[PDB]
Amino acid sequence: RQWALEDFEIGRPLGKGKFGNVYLAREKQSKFILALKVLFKAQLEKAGVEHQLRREVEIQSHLRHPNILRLYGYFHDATRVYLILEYAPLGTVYRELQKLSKFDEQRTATYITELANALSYCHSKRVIHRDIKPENLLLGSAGELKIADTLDYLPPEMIEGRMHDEKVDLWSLGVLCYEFLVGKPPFEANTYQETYKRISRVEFTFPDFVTEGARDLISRLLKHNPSQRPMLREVLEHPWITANSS
Ligand SMILES: CC(=O)N[C@H]1CCN(c2c(Cl)cnc3[nH]c(-c4cn(C)nc4C)nc23)C1
Repeated sequence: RQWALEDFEIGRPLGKGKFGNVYLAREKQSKFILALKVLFKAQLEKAGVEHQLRREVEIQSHLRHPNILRLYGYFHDATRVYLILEYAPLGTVYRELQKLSKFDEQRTATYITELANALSYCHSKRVIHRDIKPENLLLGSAGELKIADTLDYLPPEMIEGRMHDEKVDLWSLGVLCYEFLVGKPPFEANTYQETYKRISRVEFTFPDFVTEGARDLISRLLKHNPSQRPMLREVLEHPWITANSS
């Protein structure tokens, strides 16, 4: 049921990332194309993120959803840890955003609709990974979204140190929707300290080209008090979503 690094042909690099790169790979026996994530135990141990990692790993392994990057397996050698992941051929949403500068309401709503589903599944399954950047959002063959696995995407309750629950996801959707439409996250600043202040105060403005249908949803998502954020079902049922989703 386990493996080795001898069973893979390593291709081009896909990203630098965190504690090691990710390579395009191919299982020799089956010719299965996949993404191989490499992480150094030593570099892992220096931040001690070994329990949290393997905890995160074991759970994702059993998760099955179109909008979540499949994890097939894992193993280690001596100096590093290998993750066998679903290969998303169309890259990250962040790059597409970089190329397209910004998204239309059609693509945005469709993305948000895809995400809201995934988080609902993630919530029901009682799994939590709270923070979602476009850097960790991947695209499938059909252009479908893929969730894989930093202050700008954190909710006020998290940076303040207060308690938090499933409502922090709603915040993320709000930040992403805005960024998708504008090309910049709402609370972007040239300073960590300034971003912090703006998240805690919820200081943001809409560019003129943003429709009041989108302003509404975003405004209702980016509430400081988590209790006043809508349920996920409400997002999917939102008129601006329905009108522009796919
Ligand atoms: C450290 C870490 O998590 N790196 C992750 C980022 C996305 N990533 C991918 C993962 Cl985990 C799986 N498949 C990918 N495909 C791509 C890609 C990027 N471009 C520009 N074109 C393609 C195709 N990236 C991935 C590796």
